Amino acid sequence: EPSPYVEFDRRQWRALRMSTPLALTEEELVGLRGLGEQIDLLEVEEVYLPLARLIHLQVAARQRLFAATAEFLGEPQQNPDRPVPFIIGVAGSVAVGKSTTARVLQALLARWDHHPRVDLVTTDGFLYPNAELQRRNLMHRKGFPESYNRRALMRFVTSVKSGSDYACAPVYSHLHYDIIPGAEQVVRHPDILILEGLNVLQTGPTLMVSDLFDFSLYVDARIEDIEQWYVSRFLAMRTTAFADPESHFHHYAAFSDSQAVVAAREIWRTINRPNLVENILPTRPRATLVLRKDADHSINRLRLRKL
Amino acid sequence: EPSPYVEFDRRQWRALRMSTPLALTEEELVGLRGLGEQIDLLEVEEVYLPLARLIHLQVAARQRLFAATAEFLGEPQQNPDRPVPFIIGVAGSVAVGKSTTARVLQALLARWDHHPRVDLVTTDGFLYPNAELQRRNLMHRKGFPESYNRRALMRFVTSVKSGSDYACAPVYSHLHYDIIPGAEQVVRHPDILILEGLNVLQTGPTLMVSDLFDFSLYVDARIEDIEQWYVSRFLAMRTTAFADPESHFHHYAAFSDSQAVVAAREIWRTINRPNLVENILPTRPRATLVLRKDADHSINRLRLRKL
Ligand SMILES: Nc1nc2c(ncn2[C@@H]2O[C@H](COP(=O)(O)OP(=O)(O)O)[C@@H](O)[C@H]2O)c(=O)[nH]1
Ligand SMILES: Nc1nc2c(ncn2[C@@H]2O[C@H](COP(=O)(O)OP(=O)(O)O)[C@@H](O)[C@H]2O)c(=O)[nH]1
Ligand SMILES: [Cl-]
Ligand SMILES: [Cl-]
Ligand SMILES: [Cl-]
Ligand SMILES: [Cl-]
Ligand SMILES: [Cl-]
Ligand SMILES: [Cl-]
Repeated sequence: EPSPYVEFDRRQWRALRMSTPLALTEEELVGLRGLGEQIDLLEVEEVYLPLARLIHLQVAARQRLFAATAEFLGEPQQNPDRPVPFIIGVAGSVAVGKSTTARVLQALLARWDHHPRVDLVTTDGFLYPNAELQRRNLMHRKGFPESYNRRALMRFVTSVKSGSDYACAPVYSHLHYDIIPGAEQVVRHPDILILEGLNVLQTGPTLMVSDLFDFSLYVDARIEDIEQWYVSRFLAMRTTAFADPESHFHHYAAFSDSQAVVAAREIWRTINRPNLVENILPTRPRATLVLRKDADHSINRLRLRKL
Repeated sequence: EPSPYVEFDRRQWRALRMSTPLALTEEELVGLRGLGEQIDLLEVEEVYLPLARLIHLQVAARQRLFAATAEFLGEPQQNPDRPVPFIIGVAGSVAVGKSTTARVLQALLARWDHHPRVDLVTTDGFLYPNAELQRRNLMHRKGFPESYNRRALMRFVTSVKSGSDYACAPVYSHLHYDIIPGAEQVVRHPDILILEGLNVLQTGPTLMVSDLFDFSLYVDARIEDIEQWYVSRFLAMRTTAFADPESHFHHYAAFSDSQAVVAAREIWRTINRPNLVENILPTRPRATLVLRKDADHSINRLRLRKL
């Protein structure tokens, strides 16, 4: 009974680092870490660095493939100041640390030998604005597939991978809880685009951004642990984000420990968890690499797709 | 507004033949042609031969990619008497000629310079037997996704692509209208496996054979034309297949032209068409190459995925 997958533990996996340089200081690592995330240089060393190696092995390999098609079409051939952008998806639950995995990966990859333009975009920017969600009645399904402008998102990534000189994404503000009027993120023919979001690995009756990925990561953990991380970060944000008077959730700053646990649980129960079960987890099987975290946020197992 | 696709017409496309040899005689082409199919050597020349070229460009390119991963894993490295099998999917409606496109392609590819072992398997063999369909109440959804043992099918293709020495598929008989007791098709580490079926490009909450494809074809035509081909082949089979007294549909041999048109229409309406609309067509957007046929079965346009 064979498998498209091979499973590792951290021991097996860290061996695959080989010679790979560590280009990141502890101060630099700190600026990439999100609230509640526990990544240290050791984890960067034994987990992210084999990963960065595998990826770099594959950027080269994946180029041969667009070369083959261009050759077939009798095409000019790729000027090497402009190869076909490598697209990396990063998926998983709210509160699972996608954010941190993606910023760390971006950092590691920009410190490779040409200094590649490595852009990072979250699908937050492609949420429908609140007014448009209100109209669709989805103000309580923010993060579900249908709360996104998937067409706009597909246009964006398609534009980039097809060699456009610039592409624009809108920009979301967690604080204001909405898309920002007039804000844009401009991506300019990067060598590597990392696209980070809940649902980026979804599939469906139309071509989607998952179909454009040259590599993808799914950041995994036990559902009970992720709820714990989510509730616990909710309590912590009473004195970071919710403390701001502009915070859309400023009213939560005052809640007691237990009032807050109640609130955070009800949101996990009504939104983030059903989304995780119904939409996100069903995409796990396609990910090139699943990074399984233990209750302490520590990546301890990995599942690679060999097929 | 760019696109993952590039569209051709037969003119544009036939130019991409370059030097490619034509290794097939008219007698040989005839034995690959299914009832009602109109393929001539010219179509093989201007349509199939560019296709065989593109594919062969990609077998090489796609090998670099499993090489990259094996290198990463610090693995032995592929002995060249046993590379990673290239998997080709062929999809589309009943009565659209998948059968013929796949047998022709198989033939063209086995006549390449090493003489590659090129196996061809239809998903017919992975239909649940009639007794098991009866029990599920699906005797009138033969061909719908749920009428297949998808697990068994995924095991089969996974086994092959992962380098197994042999793999077994069950075998379906159109005449007897069922899986054949005790029959097996044995596939032995081919260089190229072509997997042909209605739903082979489906996607879903688990890894599927579409996820293993290194290249895929969707054979397309206008829905009205495909119904015409289906009805018309139904009338023709009164004197070929239905004429056999063992034919499961022997009772149809007697029908008048118009009785037969009525019957064939009711089956198209109740089974094959809703399956085409609800399941098959929604997979078109993922195909590497769509081959669009005109009312005369002639492939006149093509849509390639460049991304
Ligand atoms: N201001 C604010 N920031 C939040 C809130 N929730 C999440 N964030 C920020 O959004 C980033 C993304 O978090 P999340 O959506 O859970 O994705 P994750 O990276 O997998 O944890 C996190 O680093 C948080 O800093 C919120 O309620 N208010
Ligand atoms: N004996 C028999 N053969 C059939 C029947 N329908 C289709 N076939 C055979 O099955 C092969 C597959 O046809 P179909 O399932 O429509 O796939 P296609 O290759 O895309 O036309 C065809 O070449 C026919 O020869 C049938 O009703 N009875
Ligand atoms: Cl989505
Ligand atoms: Cl998403
Ligand atoms: Cl809890
Ligand atoms: Cl299927
Ligand atoms: Cl199928
Ligand atoms: Cl008709």
